[PDB]
Amino acid sequence: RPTFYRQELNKTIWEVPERYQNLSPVGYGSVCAAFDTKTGHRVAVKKLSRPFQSIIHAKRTYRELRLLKHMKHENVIGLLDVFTPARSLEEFNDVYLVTHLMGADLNNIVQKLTDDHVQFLIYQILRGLKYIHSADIIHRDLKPSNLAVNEDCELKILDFGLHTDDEMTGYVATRWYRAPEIMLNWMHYNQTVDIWSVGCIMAELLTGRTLFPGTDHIDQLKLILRLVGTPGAELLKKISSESARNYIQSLAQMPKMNFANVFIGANPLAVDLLEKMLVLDSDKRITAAQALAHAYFAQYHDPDDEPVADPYDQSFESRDLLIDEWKSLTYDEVISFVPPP
Ligand SMILES: [NH3+]Cc1ccccc1N1CCC(CO)CC1
Ligand SMILES: [NH3+]Cc1ccccc1N1CCC(CO)CC1
Ligand SMILES: [Cl-]
Ligand SMILES: [Cl-]
Ligand SMILES: [Cl-]
Ligand SMILES: [Cl-]
Ligand SMILES: [Cl-]
Ligand SMILES: [Cl-]
Ligand SMILES: [Mg+2]
Repeated sequence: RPTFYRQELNKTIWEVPERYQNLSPVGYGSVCAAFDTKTGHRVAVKKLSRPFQSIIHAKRTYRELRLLKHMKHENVIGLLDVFTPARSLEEFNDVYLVTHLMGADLNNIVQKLTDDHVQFLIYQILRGLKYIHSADIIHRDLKPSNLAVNEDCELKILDFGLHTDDEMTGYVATRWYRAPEIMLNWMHYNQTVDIWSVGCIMAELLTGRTLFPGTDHIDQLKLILRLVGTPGAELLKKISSESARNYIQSLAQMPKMNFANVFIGANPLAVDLLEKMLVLDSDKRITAAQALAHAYFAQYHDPDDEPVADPYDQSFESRDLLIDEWKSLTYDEVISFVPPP
């Protein structure tokens, strides 16, 4: 067990191992930047706020720790350390998570981007997604502010979806990248919702403009259906709510637009890929593994260097436990953590 030291920074007590120095507040928890003297990296240290206050919060704390401990891929955020100052389960109350400190996100770039930049950035998102989806994990919240990018144009996916009603209302970027079947609760969704988000991000890199900046859910749906067309009978059969089906059928029918006349002057191979991502019926969207083999990425695709994940057991999600049982499971995962090389 390392030696810990305590200090108050901006109304909160931080008790951390000596290896972490020069803590500086930066921003579910509070975050400080710090220098990790054991590894030489600048890191983000997050102190979770009230991690075990309710059953829902205790289970969410466990879910986040299990997910971050599993993610080991060049294009996905990983866990550098996790610690508690508690010496026993009986006094266990606080959880601290340590990751690499991220500078710019895709917004702080979306600069002057060549087609070669768009190829490389979208390739890396799909490479990370192939890995995430191979573990039957759905990210659910892909958008430019959840993508870290450095000076060398290298990219990492972060901030997995572990959002409320008010957060999704009105003219808000939190909703502009969401697939329509989850925005309006049409059906049980699956990993294909993430590919819809990649399509929205790719279109924005190519044009410099948000693809579907709706002023509310309904305005956004109208923008979407004007581009991709209104649904046919095949998709309508898959929407569970009779009211939602009734609303769809109240709209005048529209054909799918010509994407070459929307994305004027774009690489024809980029146009072709966008048509395969932005498909209304989620069953028919291209998958991440299929998209990596698309000719738009010929310059970067290497099927021997696009790895999949170890199997991931999510059976805990259907388990009904008490607060102190979720807390003990979390404690076990903190003390069994093994750092990366
Ligand atoms: N700067 C915008 C841009 C760059 C490249 C290709 C298309 C576009 N616009 C996208 C929106 C279109 C309106 O529907 C107008 C053109
Ligand atoms: N929001 C404008 C925009 C920005 C970039 C690229 C395409 C677009 N439109 C998206 C909406 C489409 C109809 O809804 C028309 C084209
Ligand atoms: Cl230490
Ligand atoms: Cl990382
Ligand atoms: Cl504690
Ligand atoms: Cl964003
Ligand atoms: Cl009609
Ligand atoms: Cl597992
Ligand atoms: Mg975020």
